[PDB]
Amino acid sequence: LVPRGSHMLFQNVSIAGLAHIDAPHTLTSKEINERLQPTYDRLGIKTDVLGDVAGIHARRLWDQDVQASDAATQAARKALIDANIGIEKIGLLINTSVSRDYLAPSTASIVSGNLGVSDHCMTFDVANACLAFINGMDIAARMLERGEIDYALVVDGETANLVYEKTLERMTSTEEEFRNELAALTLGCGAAAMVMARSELVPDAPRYKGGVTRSATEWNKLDTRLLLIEGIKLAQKTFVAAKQVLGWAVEELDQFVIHQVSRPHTAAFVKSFGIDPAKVMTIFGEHGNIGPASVPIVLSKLKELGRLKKGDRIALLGIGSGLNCSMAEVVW
Amino acid sequence: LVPRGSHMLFQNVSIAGLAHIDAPHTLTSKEINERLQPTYDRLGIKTDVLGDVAGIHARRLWDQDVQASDAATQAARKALIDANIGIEKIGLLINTSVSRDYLAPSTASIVSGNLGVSDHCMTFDVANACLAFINGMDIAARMLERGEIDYALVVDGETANLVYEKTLERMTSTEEEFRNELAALTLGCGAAAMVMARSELVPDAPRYKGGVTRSATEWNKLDTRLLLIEGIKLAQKTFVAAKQVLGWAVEELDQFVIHQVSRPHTAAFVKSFGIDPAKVMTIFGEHGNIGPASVPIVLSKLKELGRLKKGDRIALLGIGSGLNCSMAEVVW
Ligand SMILES: C/C=C/C/C=C/CCC(=O)[C@@H](O)CC(N)=O
Ligand SMILES: C/C=C/C/C=C/CCC(=O)[C@@H](O)CC(N)=O
Ligand SMILES: [Mn+2]
Ligand SMILES: [Mn+2]
Repeated sequence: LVPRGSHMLFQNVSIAGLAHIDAPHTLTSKEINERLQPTYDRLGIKTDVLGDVAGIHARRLWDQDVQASDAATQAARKALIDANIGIEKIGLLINTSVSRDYLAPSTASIVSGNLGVSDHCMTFDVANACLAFINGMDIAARMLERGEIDYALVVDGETANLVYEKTLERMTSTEEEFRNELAALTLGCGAAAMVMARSELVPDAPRYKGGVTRSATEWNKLDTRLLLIEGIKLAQKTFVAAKQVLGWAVEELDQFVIHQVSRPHTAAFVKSFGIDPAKVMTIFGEHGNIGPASVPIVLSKLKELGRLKKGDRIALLGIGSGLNCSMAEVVW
Repeated sequence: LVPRGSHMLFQNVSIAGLAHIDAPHTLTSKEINERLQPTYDRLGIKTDVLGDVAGIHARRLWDQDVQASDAATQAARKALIDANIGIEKIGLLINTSVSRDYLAPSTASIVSGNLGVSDHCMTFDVANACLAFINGMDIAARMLERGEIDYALVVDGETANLVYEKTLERMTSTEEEFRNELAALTLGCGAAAMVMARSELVPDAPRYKGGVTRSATEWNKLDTRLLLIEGIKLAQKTFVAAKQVLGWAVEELDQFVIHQVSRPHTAAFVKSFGIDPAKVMTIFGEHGNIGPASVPIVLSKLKELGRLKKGDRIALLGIGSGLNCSMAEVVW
């Protein structure tokens, strides 16, 4: 009768399986810089912007012309293994990548066809910059909770190679334009997939509780000074919302799985919220920003390291273009 | 305890408001054909493929460089008026268009910012070719049903002008390639938006019951002979599913609001299912295929014509690239 925060949380939604794919090829910021040197020289800019301002030592790239759907499909096969279920069990497949094979059909229908889903399997893409994998989790969770389905896949493959190819070409003949282009050189490749399920079908798997979103769509035109200040302001509001629904206090969370934009942005965020940096696994310095796949890759890598115990409270969160901010909880 | 079809239907989800935007400019197939004549002549093809095979007399185009987000925003303003609510009430805004301003941020965040949504408003894009507006309705419905929100916007703006510009340029210097390009000349421009709400907040508005999806993702590579046969096979399965959940028999539905691909595809569909053509409003011959906006535009135009009575059972359905097929019901 009387609303309470906890009411909107999911009771019956679990994480059956989880996997990631590291893209194989290392591209160092040192090697990029040699290609950019002569235009560093010409513009008169003596600063290693990627290595010294962003904090990226390297990113991963695909070795071949991998489509988003291929990377997602690889990750999905691994996640099904992790969940020990066959594709016939999946009732929903949501693709959340920024990378996209086509305008139509959906990347999800391409991945679904690759995997061999059944005729009952609903499929579509969600796009929301860096936050879409959490949005896909929540969309799937609602359907699991209600019982419309028993198992869902949420998949995300990202490819940056053609971005890099083109960006590096376009900054080897203006400072204003050239500084805009440096930011694409912090992106990386990779994939992730998650099998979600109804909790009773999967007794004692990790629980997805759901979470909260706040937005500042007034800022949909985004600098980087401004992405940062407005982004932190938005996160603050969002943490209030998380307190009100999830009961969050920063000190009670065991791990923060955080979308990563750059070394200084992350530092600023963790400082502003008094987060312990030891609870913030980071892959940005050697993998770059994997867009919406960053959050589930980091979760999967935490899992694989044996970094988690039954009961551990894991915060999934990011700030995305929009601006949007989403915060959700997994209890391992 | 025992599942029944009706269980998954939404009980508490209504349609508060609905609007569409007709794009202003008429472009006749006669005028296109004069531009294509000399390449009709060169390839030796004497058939009016657009006028005589597709059945499109004209399509609507924008007069100016309208972005999808602008068209969606226009439609959304009209829908809020139709619902007699201000933007502050909206808790969710989903954009479903194929047309898209950017890779990031979402088109939805751009529309949200234009409208002035509150900081509590969740936003994202769903992409699923021609069926995404029904997918967006259902995603919103789940959140309305559970009470996470009270009012949602589902918006869709489409623009084909740059498609036309480029396609007409690219077929005025191979038959195989040229026939592939004729199909883009059946697309049209337009927009639609829908305000959904919790039924008690909106006593006696149209009810959204939800619906069903079946898929044939084996066919994500799609001819047109094959789009048709496999598409009808898929629709047949989907109608079985609709029977099992919604209780559908074709003769008990009052109106069929059907995504439209072409005159012969529609004819084939309606024949194959024994549908009465008088219950199938069509705008394709003068507006062309508006992609995922086609279904809500047709619904809105039915509304505006005074074509609906309290209690009327309206079938929303389409076949989309994937292949996917979705079928849902509104009770006016
Ligand atoms: C901590 C503050 C961060 C400011 C936000 C920047 C937006 C980041 C990006 O551009 C992408 O990496 C993620 C995204 N945009 O959705
Ligand atoms: C009635 C049979 C139809 C065959 C399906 C064709 C796909 C149609 C399209 O290409 C678009 O108009 C709609 C869509 N593809 O999602
Ligand atoms: Mn290599
Ligand atoms: Mn005009």
